[PDB]
Amino acid sequence: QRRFPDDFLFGTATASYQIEGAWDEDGKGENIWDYMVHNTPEVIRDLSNGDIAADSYHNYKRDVEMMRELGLDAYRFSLSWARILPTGMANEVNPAGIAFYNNYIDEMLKYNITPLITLYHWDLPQKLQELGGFANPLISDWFEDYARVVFENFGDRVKMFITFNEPREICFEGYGSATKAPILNATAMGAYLCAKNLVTAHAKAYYLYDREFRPVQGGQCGITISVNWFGPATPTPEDEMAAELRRQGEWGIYAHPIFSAEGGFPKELSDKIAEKSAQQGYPWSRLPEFTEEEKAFVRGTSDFFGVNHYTAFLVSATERKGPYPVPSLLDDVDTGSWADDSWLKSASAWLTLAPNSIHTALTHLNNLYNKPVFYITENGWSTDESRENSLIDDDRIQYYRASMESLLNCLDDGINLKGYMAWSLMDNFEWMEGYIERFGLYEVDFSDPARTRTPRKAAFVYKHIIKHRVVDYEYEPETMVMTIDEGH
Amino acid sequence: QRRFPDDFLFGTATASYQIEGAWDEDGKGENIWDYMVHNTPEVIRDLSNGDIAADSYHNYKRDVEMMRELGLDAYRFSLSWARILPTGMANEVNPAGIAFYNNYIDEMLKYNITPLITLYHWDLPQKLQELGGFANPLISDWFEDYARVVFENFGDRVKMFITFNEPREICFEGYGSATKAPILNATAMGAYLCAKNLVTAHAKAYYLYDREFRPVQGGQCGITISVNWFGPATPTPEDEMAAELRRQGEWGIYAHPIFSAEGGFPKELSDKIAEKSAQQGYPWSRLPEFTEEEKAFVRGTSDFFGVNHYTAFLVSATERKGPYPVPSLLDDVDTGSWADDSWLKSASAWLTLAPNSIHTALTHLNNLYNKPVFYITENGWSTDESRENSLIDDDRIQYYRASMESLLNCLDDGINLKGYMAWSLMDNFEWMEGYIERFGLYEVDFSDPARTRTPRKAAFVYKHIIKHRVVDYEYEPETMVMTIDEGH
Ligand SMILES: *[C@@H]1O[C@H](CO)[C@@H](O[C@@H]2O[C@H](CO)[C@@H](O)[C@H](O)[C@H]2NC(C)=O)[C@H](O)[C@H]1NC(C)=O
Ligand SMILES: *[C@@H]1O[C@H](CO)[C@@H](O[C@@H]2O[C@H](CO)[C@@H](O)[C@H](O)[C@H]2NC(C)=O)[C@H](O)[C@H]1NC(C)=O
Repeated sequence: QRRFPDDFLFGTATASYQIEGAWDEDGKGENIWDYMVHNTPEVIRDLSNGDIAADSYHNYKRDVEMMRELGLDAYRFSLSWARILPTGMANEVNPAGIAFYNNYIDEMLKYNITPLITLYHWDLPQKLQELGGFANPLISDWFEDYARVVFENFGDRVKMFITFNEPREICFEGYGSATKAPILNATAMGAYLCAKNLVTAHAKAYYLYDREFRPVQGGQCGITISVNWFGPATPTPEDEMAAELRRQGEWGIYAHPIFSAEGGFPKELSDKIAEKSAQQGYPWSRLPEFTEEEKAFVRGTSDFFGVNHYTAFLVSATERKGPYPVPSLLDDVDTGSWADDSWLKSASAWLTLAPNSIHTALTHLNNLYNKPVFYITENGWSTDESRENSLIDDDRIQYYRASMESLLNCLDDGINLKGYMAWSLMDNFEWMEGYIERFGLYEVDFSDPARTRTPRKAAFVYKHIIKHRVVDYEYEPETMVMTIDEGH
Repeated sequence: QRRFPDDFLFGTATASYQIEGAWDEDGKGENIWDYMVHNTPEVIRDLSNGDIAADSYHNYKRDVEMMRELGLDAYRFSLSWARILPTGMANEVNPAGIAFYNNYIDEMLKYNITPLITLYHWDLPQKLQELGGFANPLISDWFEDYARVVFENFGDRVKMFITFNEPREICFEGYGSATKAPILNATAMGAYLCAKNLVTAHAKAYYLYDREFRPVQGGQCGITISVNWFGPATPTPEDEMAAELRRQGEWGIYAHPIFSAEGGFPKELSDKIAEKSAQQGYPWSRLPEFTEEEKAFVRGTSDFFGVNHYTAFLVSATERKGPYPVPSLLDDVDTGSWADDSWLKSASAWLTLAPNSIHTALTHLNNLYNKPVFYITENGWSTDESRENSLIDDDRIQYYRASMESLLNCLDDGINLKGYMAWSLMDNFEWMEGYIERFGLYEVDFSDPARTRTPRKAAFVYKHIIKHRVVDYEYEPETMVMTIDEGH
């Protein structure tokens, strides 16, 4: 039997806007999601919002009770910048926001669950957005100041910080298009400008931690990037090339500056954007090139490579290029992309069960970026909220076991992989998709004001994998009621 | 009797959004006023907008005919950034946009009227505002690119450029509160952030002009700043000190970096902000102090001091302090201000006929900033739309004649004043006041599709002053019909 080492960290992950609720309580400022869903509710598919969500603001002791039921080693959550600094700036630190996170953290440590904190998981204060947000290079400073408040208030107890979660979803989807707040839809340059400012913010936050808190606190600071596998649709030179560009456009622009030896943006995509910008009449490249000291400043600034990974894609230089805006990043990249029709489908169009996809992605990164320290910070499966017998999720179980096998392949290739976090502990507000797509190991009842969390079959399977450290394909729980085991 | 020398440039001024109309014609992009008024029309007192305005886009030939009738030496108008560059960036230069400004200009020159062009008079493309506008340091570079296009296209014929009209109205009113688009109301630091970015954009446009255009074109590049006189309410050290600080807050903040010997922001106001910011718990000052390199970059970057001046105010250290937001610019300044109640009142609350105010403001500047070249780029009087017999404007006559006397006092004092531009050639969209407050020498019928222009009595008085170069207090126009005197 292949076995997970005892020290391998199993957890789950959530994000503040998706679970907390209490959106205008105890002095919390308005964020870009609050702003969007209140002004244009129609952008959410089921017309719902995160005003209450899973109400973790009030129900955090139950959340920890659920982590214990699972036997988790660690839990990854995010901090709401506007709950902590309602104006966005560090002149006003909200003590109710700080008390809550201290309460949640302290509850975790009481039962020996390791906290992993993400500083930014998509909920910028609306007041900062008014000033340009991630399009404004001053975001580096605002973020540095926020990171100080976070490290000094929580760093005594929390030893693993993530600056940003999924830059692509921040930059491309939020600034370069209309699929995430703040739906700026600045297709020509938004994504690239955001990219540059975000990785510079990261770097500043990193040097702060390294300079002013690491010596006393002894933790680590990193970043998480979404790295799905993108491979060539046909084993052809032109599709090998298309896939390479697609990777650079999907995650290379964010990872390269931080994790490459030389720094800056990926070279191939950079030349193609430059060519495109000139043909289009811009007196410079829509992709701002790094100066040599900017490259130096940003590279080397991560203690680990956090990887959010779900799936795989086939990429074609010619086929099935859905009409993209011009100019735009996906037009710059110039490729079509899709799932193999045989791969198991979830309730989310982009999400399929691609066999061994974690191992494929990490092997590529491990060779490309000089064998860094890896954590899988998100991986999971969506099911439709309308499903009959929604607590019985054999498809989710299938997906988790396949991810586990792929994690075990990574370990027997000597990839320095230290942990896995399932997305998500419980159902939550799934951005533009609202409550239609459910990722929880625990189901939440969003009609019920107590927001009762009930374990799905897969919660028991994950519990079983964590405890036994192997995947037993014959395991099915006899009872669907959770207990906490001894020592947890 | 005193006399204006023959070389004195008499003209009038207008701004693009206030007169042009054609707000979405011929590829023109959305600007911040289009956006504000179409999304929240109620912010305009009379529920008006500039969709059509005086329709100068179509009526420009009649506009020039009106300059001829007045016998103007010169005409100051603004260029619409979004009409020229619909996306805000220099990739697409809108040909119908350029053609319109080339037609307007070539018509002025055909009848020997000198064009003075303002690059920015408050109509930022909405696409650039989405990225933060003047809150975003990258505005410097966007503006420089826009300026290149302006100097390239029009500098062969236009030898006088003004970068920005009235930085206070842009920054304080627009970003620091809710009285101008884009009504961001970022009271704590919006004004100060904008201030820094605007004087930096100015300086870049200036060095661009100086290096790449001036040697061939032989023109000048300047800025216009609103400098109303602010004097002490009582002859007291406390009210002297209050008046100085108020001057620094209203205009010094914008003028000092560009026009003083040392550069940077004014010292007294800066220490005051740093003190307030410290006791408000900010980790730095809300006024970003210039580095030594920044101070040298921005200082010395104007060929003349364009002055918008209308009136004067009395200032107290203790009395009549309106309710100011905390933090804010007026709260940092911490003064009360009001017009002397004995002065003649116009249809605008802020605007009174303060006797000899031009001379008082300019004398102060002349001594403060070492004898620069001055133009009065705006000066004028407001009357109510509803006024009975709106073509008879003896109060306007009084204002203008007092202004002429004040200019002659300046010339007699040896102040290097080169010209005067009356606001405005015609009635136009008066921002938040719509068409309620009328400033025109010519009245416009805004319910008429042809937007007929008809001269007020004041048009005949101004025409007389330009012809004979003296103020005749006994002169009263014979006719209400206007003609072009030969030689014009
Ligand atoms: C976001 O911006 C894009 C690009 O400006 C818009 O997409 C286009 O709009 C027209 C009209 O709908 C389409 O026919 C074109 O295919 C697109 N234009 C270009 C230049 O590629 C899109 O509509 C905007 N989205 C939202 C939600 O406002
Ligand atoms: C712009 O911001 C100002 C300053 O915050 C707002 O003025 C006040 O509004 C709040 C309401 O929460 C009051 O409690 C304060 O007392 C007000 N300040 C003053 C000086 O009276 C104002 O509401 C905002 N303007 C908008 C949104 O148009």
